Formats: sequence, structure tokens, C-alpha cells
Amino acid sequence: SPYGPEARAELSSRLTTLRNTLAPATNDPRYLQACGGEKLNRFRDIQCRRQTAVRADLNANYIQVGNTRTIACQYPLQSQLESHFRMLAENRTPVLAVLASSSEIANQRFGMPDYFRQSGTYGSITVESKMTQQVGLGDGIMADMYTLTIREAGQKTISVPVVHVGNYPDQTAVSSEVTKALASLVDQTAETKRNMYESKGSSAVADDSKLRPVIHCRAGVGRTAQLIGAMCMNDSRNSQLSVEDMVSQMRVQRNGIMVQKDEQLDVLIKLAEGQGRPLLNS
Repeated sequence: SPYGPEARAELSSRLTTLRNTLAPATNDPRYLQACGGEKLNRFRDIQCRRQTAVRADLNANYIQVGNTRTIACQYPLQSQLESHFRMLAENRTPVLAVLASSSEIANQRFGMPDYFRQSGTYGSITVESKMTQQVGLGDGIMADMYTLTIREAGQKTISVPVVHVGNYPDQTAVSSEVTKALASLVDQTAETKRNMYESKGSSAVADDSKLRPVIHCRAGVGRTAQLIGAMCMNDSRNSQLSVEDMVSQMRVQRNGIMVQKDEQLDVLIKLAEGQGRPLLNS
């Protein structure tokens, strides 16, 4: 019964209501507005909750799901790259997970710059990319890893581990098994890097806004939300956090599109069922 069609219909009912309530109005005080004529939102109707925004010129949010702290963002626009790199460096980012595929990044019409697989200079920031490991996730899906070294006069140099799902499939969800493997890889990569900062006495360890995994796909609401949900279920501190809680938290803290497609929610429901985790709040 707890995972039956009736419960799933009720979950969808609650979530649909929330999406509608959170839809952005014109100049909505709840959402970050572009300062001028420069594009902020990659998609006009996929907006950035103002109160949890990371930077005034990025579509990017702090999200806490139960105890699990992350940043979810859109794929940065070309015009946003310098700010995006500064965000990554200031956060002492312990892992950057990119869920847009190589084919999507290569599609010029999508305007997704290949900012992490090659080196470059963006305003005052110089970035070096190096390839590291490759980890299979199941179903032939492969995580290609990199290190991004971000240099800028006046700032400390920061290196960021990157997990890129280069062959993330199109027009379909990855399975619960692949998602679990991806969440484990992302969390493990973050733990290793966070530990290095702790060992060096970094002040970022004490700052709730820093040391957050940064996750994006194209818009930061579909694949990204599926992964964040899986990461929260991979966190031993989150006993009794329901699927309703996790999706509501993502939506209130970023936008009402988080977990964009029913196919993505299906994966989260399957993961929850495997754990005996509730779908709904009583």
C-alpha cells in the first residue's frame, strides 16, 4: 500500500500543487531577477529562488534536503563563466558533478560551454583541466573525472574534482542502480576533498555555505534533482525523511520544477521503496 498507485497519485497531487504555487510571477520577490539586459536564466521559466541564491548573477541555489547540503545550478551561460568559476573557488567545491552529456555540450545550439574539459582564461580567472579517473556506473554509463585548477590574482588557487557523466542518455532517466552508483561516487569524491581541507585547517569547514557539492545538468532541475534525491537517501543522517519532504525541499529552495519529469520521480520512488523510506508525510 505505501508504494501503491494510490499513494503515488497522492504524492503527485501534493507535488503538482506545490509546483503551481511556486510558479514565478513577473518580478516575483521570491526569485532572483536579472540586473539588466544580460540573460540570467537559461530557460525563461526555470528561475532561481532569491533567498537561497548563491550569487546575484548566477542561476544557482543552496539546497539542504534533510541534512544533505548541496548547490544546484543551471549549466552556466558563456557570459556567466567567470562568476561560475569564482563561485566554485569560493565554495572550496569538493566535487562538481556535470550531468549534461558530451553530445549535448557539443551541440552549439544549446549554448553549453565546454568549461571543464579544456583549459582557458575567463576575465581574470585562468583554469587548467586535467583528466583523472574513469568510473563505470552501470548500463554502460561512464563517469569521466577531471581536476579543475582555478587561478586568479588576489585569490587562493583552488582545485575542484569533477565527475562528468559524459554519456548520460537523452530523453530518458538513468536507472535507480546507475543513480545510486553516481550518488556514491559524487559523495565519496566530495568526502575525500573535504577531508583534505579539514586536514589543512581551512576556515571553510565551519561555514554552512561552503564545501558544498555543486551539481548541474542543462537546467539544474531534472537529472540534477534526481541525483540530489539519491544523495540525500545515501546520507545516514536522513532517516525518516520522506519523498514528499525531499522534493518539497528542493522545490521551495530552488524552483517548482525540481524533479521535472515523472520518469525522474519514478527513480526516487524506487530508491525510497528499497529502503522502506516513506513516500508521504502523515
